Amino acid sequence: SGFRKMAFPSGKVEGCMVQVTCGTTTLNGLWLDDVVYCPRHVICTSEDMLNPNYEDLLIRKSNHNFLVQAGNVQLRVIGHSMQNCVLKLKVDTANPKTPKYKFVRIQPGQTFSVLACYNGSPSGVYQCAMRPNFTIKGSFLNGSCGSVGFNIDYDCVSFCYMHHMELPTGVHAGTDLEGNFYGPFVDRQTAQAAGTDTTITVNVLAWLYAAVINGDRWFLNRFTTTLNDFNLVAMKYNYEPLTQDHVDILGPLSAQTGIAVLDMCASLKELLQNGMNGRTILGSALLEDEFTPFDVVRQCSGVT
Amino acid sequence: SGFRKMAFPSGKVEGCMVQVTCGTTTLNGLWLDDVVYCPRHVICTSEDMLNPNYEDLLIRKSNHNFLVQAGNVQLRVIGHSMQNCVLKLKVDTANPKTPKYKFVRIQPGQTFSVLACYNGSPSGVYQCAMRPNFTIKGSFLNGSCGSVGFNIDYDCVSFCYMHHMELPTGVHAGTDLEGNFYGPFVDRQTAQAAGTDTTITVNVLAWLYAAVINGDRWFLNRFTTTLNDFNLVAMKYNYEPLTQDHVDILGPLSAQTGIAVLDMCASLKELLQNGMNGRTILGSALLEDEFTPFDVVRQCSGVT
Ligand SMILES: Cc1ccncc1NC(=O)C1(c2cccc(Cl)c2)CC1
Ligand SMILES: Cc1ccncc1NC(=O)C1(c2cccc(Cl)c2)CC1
Repeated sequence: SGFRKMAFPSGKVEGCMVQVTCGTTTLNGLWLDDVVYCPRHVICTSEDMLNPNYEDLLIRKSNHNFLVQAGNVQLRVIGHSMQNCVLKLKVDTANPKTPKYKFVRIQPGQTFSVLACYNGSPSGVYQCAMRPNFTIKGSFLNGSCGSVGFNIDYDCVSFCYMHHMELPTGVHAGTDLEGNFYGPFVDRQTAQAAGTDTTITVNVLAWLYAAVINGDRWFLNRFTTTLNDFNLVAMKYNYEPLTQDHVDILGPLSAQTGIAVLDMCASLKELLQNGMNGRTILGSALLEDEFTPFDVVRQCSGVT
Repeated sequence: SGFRKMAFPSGKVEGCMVQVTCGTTTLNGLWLDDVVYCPRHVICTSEDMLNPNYEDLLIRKSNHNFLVQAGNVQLRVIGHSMQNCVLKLKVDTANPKTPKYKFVRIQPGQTFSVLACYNGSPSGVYQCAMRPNFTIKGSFLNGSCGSVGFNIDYDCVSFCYMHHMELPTGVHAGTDLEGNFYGPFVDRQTAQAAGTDTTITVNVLAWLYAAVINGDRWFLNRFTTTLNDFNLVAMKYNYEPLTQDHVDILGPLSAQTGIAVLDMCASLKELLQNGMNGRTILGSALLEDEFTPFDVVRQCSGVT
């Protein structure tokens, strides 16, 4: 039936995007109820970004300095406050398009959709994973700050990410919706170390199960392994160590395919040690890790 | 800044999806104005699909046999007609969420977003290309028929695809919104030949320009080629022959990067003849062809 890097339908989030302008700077905001959320660096100029004192910069700002526009209508700002690295602008009107929502802080290795926006207008949607080093490999340009990451369960949107910064390496950093950065990052124009990244082992295994379900079975072999033997291979190839918690999460996929998790680990071990020999798996020439076991179950069952 | 396989924001299309049921069969429909569009095979049972006489099957059906539901509200069907492989159900209510739209028949090699749906409810969104052989490599299960492909320009949705069928090979076939199949396919449960597919050369080149813009430059070399010399390599590797029309379309990317199109062809020639030697380009270990030159310009400039 096929397998694609699928994002959630973005409609519920599109109806929340607004443009926030403070003096010279314009970025995106998320309008939920009567609050607009945006990166606090909207109050900076390029000269400030080198080492900003956000508290002092925000003191020079009043409610009337924040211009919030939803499509073409201007919102009236009646309160402003800084929570960690986000600003919360109280407006006099609740968003009539506010979906059922939650703010969640996702774990590294989990996936989410990003609705990239410019001037409060959506441009596109893509699926990605929060890397084990708390960076994301997105697609963002100047003006995209304030774009958010989310998951959708039934009718409830769980916002997990707000885009803030591009590291000098081209990878992306941002916060949860409480303004706490994922990783060691600070909202400052300084060179910042992103830790060593690893491949999300449980996600690669989940994707190997997706491949078997969709017919790509060439990599299945006559071997098995143990968690300890497999983890010696995972360490050499910079893969996250596999735990029984990971094996347990792969249980639904093992029950459906009839392939024991450690037998799939032995396929992955051989792929790590021998490569793909010029072959592909689900249209990829590398081991894909941005699909969780839940994503595989969801896509392979047709959950809406 | 990064480069991702980005889909259009699906909100405008989500508001058009409905569930259509005819007797035992349920699939998705697209509600635009007072017409609901869906695959005509909604009128078949499994016994009919082997060799259906759609004209005769549709004669046994009246307006009241088509159950159309938009979320939780029932639409009143007042007319029904078959146009090629699609049914058009006239309803007594115009969709209040109908966006500015057009029906377009896209060309092979062009890209579009798919909003996969089940029971009239969206599950996800992904970007894909209409293959040169008029198939699409999507992600669809039973119940996904009627899901549509589209492009968005400013505020206008151009619907180009309606999903109808999975070939025994696992690839997908469907129609334009006038119900004309792309390719030689017929809506019948018979083994059907999809032609030999080729790699979309102009899209690979566009993606190589996207890689240079985003820093991946290892593949650039000290060589050049000619259209005729390059096309001898394209034929051997099952790539579409490059024409001056393709070179002309790559003009904006050549002007921005300062790399002449034939110099980029020489990089592609060497990649075809030598492989990637275990290296990657924009996170891929293979040559990607599902990004048009327009897609690259759009993503790299931030068009909303
Ligand atoms: C230009 C760009 C591209 C992609 N994503 C984001 C950006 N923007 C940035 O990085 C900016 C910045 C600078 C330093 C630290 C922080 Cl928190 C933010 C706004 C200028
Ligand atoms: C089951 C499925 C999976 C993915 N995409 C689509 C489907 N559905 C089909 O192919 C069906 C069919 C059969 C033969 C010809 C035609 Cl036009 C349609 C409905 C049963």
